[PDB]
Amino acid sequence: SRVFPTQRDLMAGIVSKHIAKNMVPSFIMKAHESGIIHVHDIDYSPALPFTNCCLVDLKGMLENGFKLGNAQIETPKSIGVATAIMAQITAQVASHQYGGTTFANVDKVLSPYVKRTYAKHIEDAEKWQIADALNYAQSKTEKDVYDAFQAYEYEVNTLFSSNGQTPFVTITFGTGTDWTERMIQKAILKNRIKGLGRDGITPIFPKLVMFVEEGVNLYKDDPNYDIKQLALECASKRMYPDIISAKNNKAITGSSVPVSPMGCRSFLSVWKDSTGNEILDGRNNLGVVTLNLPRIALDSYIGTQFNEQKFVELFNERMDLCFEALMCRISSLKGVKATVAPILYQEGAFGVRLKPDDDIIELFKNGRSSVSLGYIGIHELNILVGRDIGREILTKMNAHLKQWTERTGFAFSLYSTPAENLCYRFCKLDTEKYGSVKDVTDKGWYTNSFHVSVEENITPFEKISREAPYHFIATGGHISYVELPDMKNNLKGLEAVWDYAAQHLDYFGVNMPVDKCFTCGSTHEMTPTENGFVCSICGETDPKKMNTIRRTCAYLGNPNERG
Amino acid sequence: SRVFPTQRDLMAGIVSKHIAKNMVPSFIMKAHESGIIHVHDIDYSPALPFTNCCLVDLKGMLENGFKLGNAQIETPKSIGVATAIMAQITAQVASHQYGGTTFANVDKVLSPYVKRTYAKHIEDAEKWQIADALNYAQSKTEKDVYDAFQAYEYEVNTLFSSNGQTPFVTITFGTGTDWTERMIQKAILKNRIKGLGRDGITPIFPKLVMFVEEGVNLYKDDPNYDIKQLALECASKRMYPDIISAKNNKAITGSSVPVSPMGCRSFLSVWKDSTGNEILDGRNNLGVVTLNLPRIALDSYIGTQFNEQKFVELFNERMDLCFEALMCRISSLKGVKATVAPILYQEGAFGVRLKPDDDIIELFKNGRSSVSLGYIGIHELNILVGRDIGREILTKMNAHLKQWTERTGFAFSLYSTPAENLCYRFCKLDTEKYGSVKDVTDKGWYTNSFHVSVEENITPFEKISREAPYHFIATGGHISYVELPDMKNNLKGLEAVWDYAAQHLDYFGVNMPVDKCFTCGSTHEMTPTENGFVCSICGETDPKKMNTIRRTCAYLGNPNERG
Ligand SMILES: Nc1ncnc2c1ncn2[C@H]1C[C@H](O)[C@@H](COP(=O)(O)OP(=O)(O)OP(=O)(O)O)O1
Ligand SMILES: Nc1ncnc2c1ncn2[C@H]1C[C@H](O)[C@@H](COP(=O)(O)OP(=O)(O)OP(=O)(O)O)O1
Ligand SMILES: [Fe+2]
Ligand SMILES: [Fe+2]
Ligand SMILES: [Mg+2]
Ligand SMILES: [Mg+2]
Repeated sequence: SRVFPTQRDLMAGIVSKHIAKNMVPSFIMKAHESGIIHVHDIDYSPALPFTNCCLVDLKGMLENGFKLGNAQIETPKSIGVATAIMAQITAQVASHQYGGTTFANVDKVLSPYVKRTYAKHIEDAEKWQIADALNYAQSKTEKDVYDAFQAYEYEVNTLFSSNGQTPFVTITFGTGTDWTERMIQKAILKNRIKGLGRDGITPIFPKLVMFVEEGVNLYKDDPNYDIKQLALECASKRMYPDIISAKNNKAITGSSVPVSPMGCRSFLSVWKDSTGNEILDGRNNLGVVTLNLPRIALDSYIGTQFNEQKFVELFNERMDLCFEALMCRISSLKGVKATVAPILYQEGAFGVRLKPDDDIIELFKNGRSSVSLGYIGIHELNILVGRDIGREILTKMNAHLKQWTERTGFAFSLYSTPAENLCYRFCKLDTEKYGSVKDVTDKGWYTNSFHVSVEENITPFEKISREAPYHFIATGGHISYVELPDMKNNLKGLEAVWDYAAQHLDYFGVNMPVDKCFTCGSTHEMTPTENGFVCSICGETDPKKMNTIRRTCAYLGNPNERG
Repeated sequence: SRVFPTQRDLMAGIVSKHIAKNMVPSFIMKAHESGIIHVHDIDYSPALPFTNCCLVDLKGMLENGFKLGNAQIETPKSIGVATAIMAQITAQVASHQYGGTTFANVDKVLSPYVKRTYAKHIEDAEKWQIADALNYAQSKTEKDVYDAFQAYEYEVNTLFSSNGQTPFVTITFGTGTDWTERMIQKAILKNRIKGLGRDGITPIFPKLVMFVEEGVNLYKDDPNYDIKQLALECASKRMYPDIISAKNNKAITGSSVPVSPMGCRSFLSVWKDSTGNEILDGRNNLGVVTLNLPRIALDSYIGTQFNEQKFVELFNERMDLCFEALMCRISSLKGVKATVAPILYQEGAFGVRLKPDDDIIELFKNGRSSVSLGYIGIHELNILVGRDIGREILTKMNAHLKQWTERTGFAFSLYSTPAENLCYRFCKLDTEKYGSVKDVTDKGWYTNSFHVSVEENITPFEKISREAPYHFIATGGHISYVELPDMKNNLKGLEAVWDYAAQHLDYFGVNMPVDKCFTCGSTHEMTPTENGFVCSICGETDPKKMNTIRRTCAYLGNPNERG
């Protein structure tokens, strides 16, 4: 935060909010200022025409050529070089949009390049007359690939985005059986288990999402079932990888192939080009405006009594407000040329190649890009109205969303905002007006989207069952977590929730304690002190002598830096 | 320029100049505003405590460990990984200072890591029972190293600094004979000749400076004389590498080892630590304030007549002004903690490891860091005063500089400002007051530092001879160029100027036409049109179908983007 690149970003942030204050209609800013809604990234958009997140079309760029910076890159002739260009792209893309960036199916996209490192090695055992032909190659290739993903793993943690930060990047895999594809998968997983750096700590990025599917990943007999096992190990030691149910995913998205989340959890919906092809990679999201659901209910109290009709009034009113807010920023996009971000619009990233002087707004119309109507705190809302209305209000929302899509041509969808930050702001702005409302603003924060309350006491299986239906309503983005104790040696139980989840819902992640004592090397849950974590079996307390990760909200982090 | 990262940098720039307007004493800003002096980087410093340029202590970082971003890196066990960490460091450092960044003697620093790629390969020909032991290794290692520097070459052109730009980076080599050291040298050189990207164009960065020295690089019998030959080829095809006379360099700097330039041409002077060791790597420069020499003379005209005494008055007056300006920004550095730029002050970069809460100002005191008093236009000055006073005014300047050093403890030195940009601004600000003064402001720009006028008509040998003495007066930074026609096949003549130069001066570069037609593949000087370059032997004119580089001022660039 005192670091230079950050100071600089901050400057551009202050200037941006200032310009926003002037571009955004007074009534929308007012609502944002007071917590009715929340216009995300007001420190980037609409001051400059940034977009949000995306699925980089890596196959397109690496396949054909592309210019990156000053280099007109050619197709990689080796695996290591591809995961380099990828780490470089990760950085450039992170610097031309204010949202997460995702490389979907690296196992399948990067496969060709393993097949080249192999070719190269076979032609080498054959040049130097080596005993084992097919055996040299295997080995060398297995290594080249581990190193290649160890490079990526590190480069994502050493390369900075223009705002002076590590790229928020997501890598997905799992639907590949070819030997090269399987090789990348174990490559990614072994590296993560290994840990980042000298002390093999749990990296916070890149996120790892593995698709699990019947006949590939989840049954004792399926081909990559061994991979599932390494995956369970990995997750029990570093949280990631999260898993996505290929079955429910396809069903919910409408795509014939599993849809990877752009960033944390923004899902695209199936879309086709002029020639009728389902396009996934290269597509993106235009932004997010989150609706403070609790605040709708609170604002519609008469005295200390909830008034149902008042709710129906403000709801419809705030629904329109949100549409006006989203449409505001989308319009700011008119006139903007491709000159604004070459790797996105001119070279491969967004899946097309626009001329410099082309408008960028057309590339997003008619459903290619998605737009987010975010919500939060279904729990506190229920408490305020007196009954679970979650499944249904979210549904009254898709209804509006559908009308919007039809009137504007933009593909709007229900997004369950991660709100690592918003969970506090809204509560705080609401507390400012309503004081400490029991069970609502009292705890200090709101529960994520449709998640069960933490303070509730259910069974992992019961929790996923209570949430699963939402994975089908809030299609724009969604995820479910369940808390388990150390599972390092109980992978069967861990695999039991994964299995149950992969059946009933879509995007799933299980977060359990992942700690490491540097002095004593204890992979056991440190016990919390009124002053941090303490090593049970070595008494270690100095924070610098340990790595303590916990996914308290959306990302992982050391909970000893917050209070 | 419409590109996002740049828009953002711009915002932070406007905010920074604004804050400077408030921090910098009115009289200094006034002088800057009017062209008497020129406070460089007012868009970074003093708004934030940035520093200028430096020699990264890569040996220190790679040797011991170091944290970069989130990764606690360990010593490279392979050559490719070292030139990766280097490309990553290049980026991080470029993002914590507003000046060039240099990696001195990559041949010697990176040597160990070639010796490891070799070890690894020998142990492999020995594991797979390969025919040629020492021969497999050689080959594999020779390749690993070419690839390693081809990665660096590219990564410097694809990685961005926080301001949305390719790092201004300099790589030096040449004083190494070990086989590994020689290997890096040819590695660097072959890659450059190869060209950047699909169309093998002349990269603009990283700059290449090779030290040439008797008994190593420049005589038919010396060991790396073959390298000199590849070097001459390289330079004739891509401008770089520039050369530095190890003999005169040591002499001028006082260092026992050739001193590499921080950035374009900022030379350090020999300095020692508490234990009496000459330290080079890790040292840096605090900044630059350039004095408009011509403007001193013009301002000291009485009517249309130059008045000598008036000159002596303003000169002494402006000399003090410059000192007050430099001291201004240096003071802004008091209080600043190491938390401001970890890779520089906490991890290896600046050669020491400060605690977070340590002040950074102490690290620069008592001569470790240099400070720049820049000057420009010795030619126009001569014309205004009526006689060459260059060698001597620069000398009256070192005198002041020496007093400053003694009063402040900071190591001030005469810097011959590159002024790729300033060469026009000063002239323009002066023209604003004196109209079009014959031979001075009339041409539109001022001649760099002590360089002979372009419009003059001398012999390469005569030009270097007229400049050489300045390489010994303006010790803070200096360089000489000479213009030659295509030399692609005349390396002996090219080597003749290099040889003559390496004898009489210090930092040398020869710029000749380096063009390439993409449609016809003609490495011949395109002939200039009132509308760009035209291919002689293929008539090609479309700019996109060619790469036309020319070092018109300090950097190389396509002269078809300016007018
Ligand atoms: N491509 C990379 N970019 C940045 N840091 C890297 C990269 N690859 C590895 N590192 C980090 C991790 C460790 O601190 C150290 C490892 O170097 P190195 O041992 O060469 O890696 P490696 O695992 O590919 O090789 P090996 O298996 O030979 O040890 O550098
Ligand atoms: N480390 C790197 N980072 C970014 N781009 C790179 C890197 N290495 C090479 N490139 C670019 C240059 C070309 O457009 C293309 C070359 O890929 P590749 O052919 O694998 O390089 P190479 O020269 O190391 O291998 P080879 O000798 O096998 O061709 O990618
Ligand atoms: Fe411990
Ligand atoms: Fe041509
Ligand atoms: Mg190649
Ligand atoms: Mg290693």
